[PDB]
Amino acid sequence: KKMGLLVMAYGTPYKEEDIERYYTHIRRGRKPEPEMLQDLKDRYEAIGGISPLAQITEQQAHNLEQHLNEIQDEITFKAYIGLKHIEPFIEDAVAEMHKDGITEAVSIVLAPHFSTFSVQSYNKRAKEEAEKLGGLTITSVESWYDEPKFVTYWVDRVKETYASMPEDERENAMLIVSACSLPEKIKEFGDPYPDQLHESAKLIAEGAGVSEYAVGWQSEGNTPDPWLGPDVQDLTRDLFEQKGYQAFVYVPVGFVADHLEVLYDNDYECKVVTDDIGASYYRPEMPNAKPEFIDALATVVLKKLGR
Ligand SMILES: Cc1c2[nH]c(c1CCC(=O)O)/C=c1\[nH]/c(c(C)c1CCC(=O)O)=C\c1[nH]c(c(S(=O)(=O)O)c1C)/C=c1\[nH]/c(c(S(=O)(=O)O)c1C)=C\2
Ligand SMILES: [Mg+2]
Repeated sequence: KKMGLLVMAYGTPYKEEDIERYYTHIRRGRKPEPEMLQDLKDRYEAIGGISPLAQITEQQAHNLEQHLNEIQDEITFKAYIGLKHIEPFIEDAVAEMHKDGITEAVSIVLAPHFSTFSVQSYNKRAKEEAEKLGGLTITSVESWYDEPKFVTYWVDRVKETYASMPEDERENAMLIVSACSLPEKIKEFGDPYPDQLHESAKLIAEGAGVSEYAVGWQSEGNTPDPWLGPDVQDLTRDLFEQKGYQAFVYVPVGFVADHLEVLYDNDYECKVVTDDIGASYYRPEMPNAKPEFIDALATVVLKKLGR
């Protein structure tokens, strides 16, 4: 049995040549002004370049198809990447599947929390393009933050981080678990996105044994509408002022890979804030394409299919 494996993600530019069109796409067609563009470029430079980041999704999708075809023998999976904000787009991935003769696919988004703006939008764009082309069906994973193998990944890293600490810090530490902020209007549709982030943080804090943790949001866009808050920078400060913590540990659980939203908005922006206040900054390794994470994903996909 052959099945397409449609792996979807937000996307990151493969080359600097694409930073401009990437950002224009995110800004819903509004082209960056030259100084904004330069600012962006400088950020990617500071984190060591854009090229490494794109490759991680490629390796994630490839490892997942491989481990999927390794662990069972009734389905042969073939992976297709479809990205929201850069080529190959979701629609081009479905088009390729159809060309290769695929009639049934399973899709998964590389974002463990369901939202209307992210997961649902991707799943719908995929299904609508399958329907336009005819004779291809897609069953879509909606959320997987609660998969135990995925909780275990983050719990072990948090445990290792607290274990590595000075004794002084362990007893005066704060866990901040976060994901990408979205327009506050999502709550008009009862979007469970904020609740699922709360549940993630609890699952991970409790598995790690952590009584003190908070949920924050990051990497918000600039629009006239309110976005989900508090932002991690304001939360880190409010927390250092209701209780004066000495170490802050950041688990960007909404992100699966090293990209700008982590390497910059956490390791720079939040680290600017901890350094200032002389609390310590910790941020454990992102899952990227480590075996333990890909196994969790394979399990999510098989569970979805009824195995
Ligand atoms: C400048 C701009 C941005 N975003 C928009 C504008 C122009 C509209 C206006 O402000 O009047 C527009 C939208 N972004 C949206 C939505 C639903 C709109 C309205 C579209 C319309 O005009 O109908 C959603 C949205 N946006 C972003 C995401 S997320 O990454 O998935 O979280 C999502 C779901 C991301 C961003 N949007 C941004 C920026 S940035 O300030 O960094 O340049 C970012 C990082 C900026
Ligand atoms: Mg920002």
